[PDB]
Amino acid sequence: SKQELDAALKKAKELASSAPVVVFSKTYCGYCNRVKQLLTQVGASYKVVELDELSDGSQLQSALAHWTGRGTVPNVFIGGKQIGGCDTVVEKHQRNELLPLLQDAAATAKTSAQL
Amino acid sequence: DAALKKAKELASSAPVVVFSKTYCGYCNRVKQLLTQVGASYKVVELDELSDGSQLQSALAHWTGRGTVPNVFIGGKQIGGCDTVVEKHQRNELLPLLQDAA
Amino acid sequence: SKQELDAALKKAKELASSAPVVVFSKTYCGYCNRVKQLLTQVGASYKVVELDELSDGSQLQSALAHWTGRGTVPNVFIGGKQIGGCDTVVEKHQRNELLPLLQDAAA
Amino acid sequence: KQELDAALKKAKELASSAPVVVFSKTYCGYCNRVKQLLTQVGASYKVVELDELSDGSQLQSALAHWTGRGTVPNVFIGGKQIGGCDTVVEKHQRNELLPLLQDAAATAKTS
Ligand SMILES: N[C@@H](CCC(=O)N[C@@H](CS)C(=O)NCC(=O)O)C(=O)O
Ligand SMILES: N[C@@H](CCC(=O)N[C@@H](CS)C(=O)NCC(=O)O)C(=O)O
Ligand SMILES: N[C@@H](CCC(=O)N[C@@H](CS)C(=O)NCC(=O)O)C(=O)O
Ligand SMILES: N[C@@H](CCC(=O)N[C@@H](CS)C(=O)NCC(=O)O)C(=O)O
Ligand code: FES
Repeated sequence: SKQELDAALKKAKELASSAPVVVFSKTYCGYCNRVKQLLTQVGASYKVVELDELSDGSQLQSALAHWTGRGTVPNVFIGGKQIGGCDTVVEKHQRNELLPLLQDAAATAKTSAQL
Repeated sequence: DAALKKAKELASSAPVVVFSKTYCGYCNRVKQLLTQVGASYKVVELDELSDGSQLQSALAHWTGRGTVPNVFIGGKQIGGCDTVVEKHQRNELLPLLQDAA
Repeated sequence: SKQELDAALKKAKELASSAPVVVFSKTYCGYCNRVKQLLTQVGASYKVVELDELSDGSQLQSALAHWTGRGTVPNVFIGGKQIGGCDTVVEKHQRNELLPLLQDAAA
Repeated sequence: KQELDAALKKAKELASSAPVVVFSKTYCGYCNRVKQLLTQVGASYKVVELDELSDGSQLQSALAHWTGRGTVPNVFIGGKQIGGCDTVVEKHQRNELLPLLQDAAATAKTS
């Protein structure tokens, strides 16, 4: 469990930074679909990690719980930074804060320093 | 951190501690099971607390479980509804409870 | 097996009218919980049917889809009349239309 | 009662308006998956994005009354009901999908 708890945490962290936007999700969840709706509405591209379609989904989820303090889906990352869940994303949209998050993350990622 | 301290204190404040939400069917199931078998337990309903989401987040950080119920016996992490139900079917729950009492 | 579907429709109709407020639900669903929480906070009493806990749950949902136009959960009935899902109840309540319905399923 | 009868009629018309019709929502992962699969196997398909239509909700509700399916995608081949993303994917795994598409391709319009 030890070298394998480190493994799952390692894998979750990689996934979380693996795309400009990353949504940890379950295929059956409407809260997850609402986040997807809000991202699509703002014209963002994003990666979805459906945890229930992964054999290590369970372990990835508890790694996310330990790391982020959010053990529920959706668990949203923008530019590798923890955003929050569905309530969070709805709030960012409602206050017009979702677009700047996306654009600021993209600006940071564009043509980064080699050193 | 404040929430992490409160959560740990809470989890140890009785022989059995169930972190819960009033609307949760899985919490109801554990609660029903625990009282069937005659156990006394403390319940902390997170949805009735101002700091409830911080407390839940502390529990995720500490236990790796981000959902309710989150069940403790003798200050030790047991798990959720499924964990408790399935232990009890395979006779592992009454020992633990008796030991903690 | 249109008769597993007639049986499910029958069982569904009986369920829906078995209490003044009925919530077809799944135990794990946050949208279902949002409705349960709201009904409790307004002081209503409800019965819940957790479809994920029944062996004929999927058949009841098709029945509900065929019958009501809604195959998703939550599916909320007041006084035996289909009201809608989480969004509907929350919007109705925000327009003070939820309370009158709840009162009549008592009065 | 007049409104319910019309939306059912429109649903049924759209369902048969192309050799393959996918009732969809733009953000839905199952819809994305079903569209990628149909593309993969060379299907000619028309997508109806319910969230892009003001009567999307009534259309979805018509689809549920009629098909008993309350979710997107809702897929039709040759005017006939197939089901959702899981159903189409299972057809494909059974190699039943290409033959259904070839059947529907016998004539340009659905008979
Ligand atoms: N407040 C959270 C609620 C998220 C939530 O309740 N997620 C549920 C599903 S609807 C969940 O993850 N349950 C455990 C699981 O499905 O793994 C948010 O806004 O994202
Ligand atoms: N498999 C879990 C299911 C628990 C679960 O899904 N709980 C829901 C409440 S119904 C939850 O905590 N959802 C996220 C939330 O309410 O914050 C267990 O056996 O305990
Ligand atoms: N707009 C609906 C959302 C309902 C929804 O998306 N429900 C999901 C679960 S969180 C569902 O029933 N999915 C299909 C299924 O479980 O069979 C509402 O407001 O109630
Ligand atoms: N098992 C179904 C699942 C489809 C599904 O869950 N769709 C979600 C959208 S991603 C849905 O329709 N939710 C209710 C709604 O959008 O009204 C299939 O394979 O097609
Ligand atoms: S499941 Fe229904 S909301 Fe997550």
